[PDB]
Amino acid sequence: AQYEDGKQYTTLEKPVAGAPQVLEFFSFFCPHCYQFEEVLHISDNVKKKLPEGVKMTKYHVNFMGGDLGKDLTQAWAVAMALGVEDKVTVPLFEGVQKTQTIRSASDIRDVFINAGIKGEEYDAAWNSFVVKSLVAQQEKAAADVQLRGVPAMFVNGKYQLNPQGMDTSNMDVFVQQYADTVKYLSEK
Repeated sequence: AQYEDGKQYTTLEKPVAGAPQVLEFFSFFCPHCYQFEEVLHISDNVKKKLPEGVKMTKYHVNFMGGDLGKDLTQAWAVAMALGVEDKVTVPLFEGVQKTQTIRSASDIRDVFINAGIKGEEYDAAWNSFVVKSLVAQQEKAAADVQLRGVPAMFVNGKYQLNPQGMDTSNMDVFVQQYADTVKYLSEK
């Protein structure tokens, strides 16, 4: 066929019931994730081609960057609870990977403050049980597909994107191929 198991995607041996439609995993320590966000705008180009009535979910993972990696998973829960994902994503990536000015939870917090989230609102969120279970959701979703690598995208808890098998001579062509693949899997 034109789309084949094991080529633009792989199938989960052990499917995950009730999973979000389009589920994406990343880490602010993950270099391809930086590319995916900053250079390729993957999430965004996927959305533009997805049917709608379709929700997109994006979660942070713990297995990179040790103690800071976890701080970052909790910060992303904060960002989700407050709905400020689109104001912190870029400065978090660049603070971890470009400028290397993020070294502690306090530095993560500074990014939110500079993006205009209020100190008190951030600290309340950070410490809230609504952020605790949000952290729990992220870990559970990662657990459910036994995740050892990012970036990763899963469709309907059944199919996992396989970017290794898409041409990378042209970045635009890669993105379209990637997004079209998600759409195809979405309709499967």
